[PDB]
Amino acid sequence: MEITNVNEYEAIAKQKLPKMVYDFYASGAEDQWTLAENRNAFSRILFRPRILIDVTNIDMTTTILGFKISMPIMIAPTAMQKMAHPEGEYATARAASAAGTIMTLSSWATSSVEEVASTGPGIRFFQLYVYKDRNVVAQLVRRAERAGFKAIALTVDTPRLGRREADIKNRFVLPPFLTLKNFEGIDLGLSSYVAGQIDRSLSWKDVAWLQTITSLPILVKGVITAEDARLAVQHGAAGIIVSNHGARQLDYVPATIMALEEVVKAAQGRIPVFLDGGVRRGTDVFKALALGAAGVFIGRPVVFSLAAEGEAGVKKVLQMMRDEFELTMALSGCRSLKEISRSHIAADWD
Amino acid sequence: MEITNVNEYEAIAKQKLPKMVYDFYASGAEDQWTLAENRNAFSRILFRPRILIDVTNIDMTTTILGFKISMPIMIAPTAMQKMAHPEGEYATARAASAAGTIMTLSSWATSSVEEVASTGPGIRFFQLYVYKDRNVVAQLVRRAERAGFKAIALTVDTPRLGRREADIKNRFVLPPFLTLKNFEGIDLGKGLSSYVAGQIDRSLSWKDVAWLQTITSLPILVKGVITAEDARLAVQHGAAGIIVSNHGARQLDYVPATIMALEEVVKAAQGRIPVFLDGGVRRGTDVFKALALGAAGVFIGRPVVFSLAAEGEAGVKKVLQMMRDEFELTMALSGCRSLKEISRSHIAADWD
Ligand SMILES: Cc1cc2nc3c(=O)[nH]c(=O)nc-3n(C[C@H](O)[C@H](O)[C@H](O)COP(=O)(O)O)c2cc1C
Repeated sequence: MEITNVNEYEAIAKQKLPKMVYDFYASGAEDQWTLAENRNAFSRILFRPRILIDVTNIDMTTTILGFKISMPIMIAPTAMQKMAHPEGEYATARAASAAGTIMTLSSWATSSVEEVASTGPGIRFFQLYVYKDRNVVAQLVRRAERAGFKAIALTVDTPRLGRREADIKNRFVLPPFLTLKNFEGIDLGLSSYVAGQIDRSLSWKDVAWLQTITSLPILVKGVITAEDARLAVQHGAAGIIVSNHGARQLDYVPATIMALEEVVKAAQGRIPVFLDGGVRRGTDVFKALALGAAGVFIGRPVVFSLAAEGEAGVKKVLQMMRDEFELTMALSGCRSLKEISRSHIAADWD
Repeated sequence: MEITNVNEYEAIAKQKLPKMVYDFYASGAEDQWTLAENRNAFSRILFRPRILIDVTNIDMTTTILGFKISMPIMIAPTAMQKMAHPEGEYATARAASAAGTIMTLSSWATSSVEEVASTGPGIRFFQLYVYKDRNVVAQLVRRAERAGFKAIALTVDTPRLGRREADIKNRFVLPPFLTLKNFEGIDLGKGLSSYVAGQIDRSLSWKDVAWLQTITSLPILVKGVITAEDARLAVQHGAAGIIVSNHGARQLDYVPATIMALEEVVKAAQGRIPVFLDGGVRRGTDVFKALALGAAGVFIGRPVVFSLAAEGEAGVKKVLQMMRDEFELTMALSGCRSLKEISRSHIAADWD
């Protein structure tokens, strides 16, 4: 018994919630292509432990944009799960302290910006989108603040949505007793309005154009090819993370991996590098974490455990990686990310 | 050698600011009749001491909306006060914070809600300013999220805004460099200074008042009342706290003085919710009165700006200790040990 295997939640799930509905969380838009390698490329790349490492003091817990987090296994902009909950989403809140790190969510993530965090003194990372005008966007500046909802990040990839006809192929709408609780009281109603943001304003013309607008940081997400990404660096925001909707948006997109050093090279340091690929067993997250990482990005993973174990639920998960990967860390020795290296990780591709 | 008069400032900080600045802060609607009827108004309420009592200790200490604002005087949301010392809004939050009260800022702010809050730990409110299309509002309202602006001073008296002469002769040049970083620049999607002078909804109603509620909690106040027809109306429509006002006598003139118009506004909504009048108030002598009429706590405007503009974070920091250190004479000499023992039982007022 007990919770050991990460995808132990995967069976249970089948018989824990509605399909139509869950079809919003984990679901790969397009050809099931990118969710495969996402659980298979680091499952591909190996590591050869460094030998006889004396240990006393270890850095699992680390200084990032200030703070020394135990496990920076930060999330990623989430979405639509109140029909996957009783007492709330202050779970992933009370978690970013228990299983402390970067809490990141979305506006579809139907929680009240102030309410979820009703458990603690930490910072926060908002889900953006270049919403179909600026009465829709721009105003994100007007929310996710320093002394509050800390850092920003403009989604430099999406201006339409990945069509995975799971829920799409049936009768879905949404829980009556809900809306997009974040966007709610708007220039609405809160039925269709919010979707009408889909427009291809794919330019930096409205990116650095915004830095003179916000005082808040901007980990502009979605940067899977330094080949316009050098430009996502030549022009841009901050901590620029490669991200393919979490193994989708266009299932056939390569896993967020390959762009790892291909962008950490066409950007390096500067305004940071990251990757959004699925990393369930507390090793997988480690892989990319060496070859091109700073925190430990997620979102939906906690979505089984966000869906079936409450506040705690998600907390343990990050531990499923903080315990897990620290095992790794101290196992093959290394006690900080600087001593962490490439030729120790037995990567197939170099 | 040190000089004390809580407005001896007005005139010094008058010579410190460019015409436009002083007049932007020192105006009133057209004839400005109610400007002096904002001060010579409290003079029509005669005191009424009680004597031979224990005054070793007193008590300014409050709790407005479940908030102990250190002392009963608060700050009212003045527009760009960064023009009047490039810091303003920013150093007012820190000033009040050290002063333990509220630092209330408007949407017409120089420093944004992102920007000011870096000042750190302390109680503060933010004035809502509903606009034509409510997508930008909706997001501003939820900006002061679990950052903490506690309430929202929704300003019900500013659809078409008051005709303060001055401005439109010495045509108010919104200082090229300097910006209203609270929106700073929005647009739908196809500007600053006149974006803000490019947005608002002249049809704000108790139906919009409805909507605002499903987009938040943050105790929605009623800013801009001087009658009891919109007072009982104010409890009729779910809320707490009122911000009875004239708008620094900036929206409409010849409309009663906050103090004078007060009795009917408090007396109307009884025990439902507490009222706070932000206007006229420049001494604890006269501050006392408001609290006597039934307005549990009061905000402050102009007096707070002719201080930053005058002398930095020390400016307002006397505007508050001079103010606070003036309610400990008033409460003392009238026989009171704290707010509990005040009330208009304890006085006399001209009209009556
Ligand atoms: C420069 C200036 C701009 C103002 N703009 C606003 C505003 O944006 N909205 C609002 O409700 N109050 C505004 N106020 C008025 C106050 O919030 C407050 O009612 C007033 O200044 C208190 O009057 P007193 O100055 O005699 O204390 C303005 C006042 C001044 C001095």
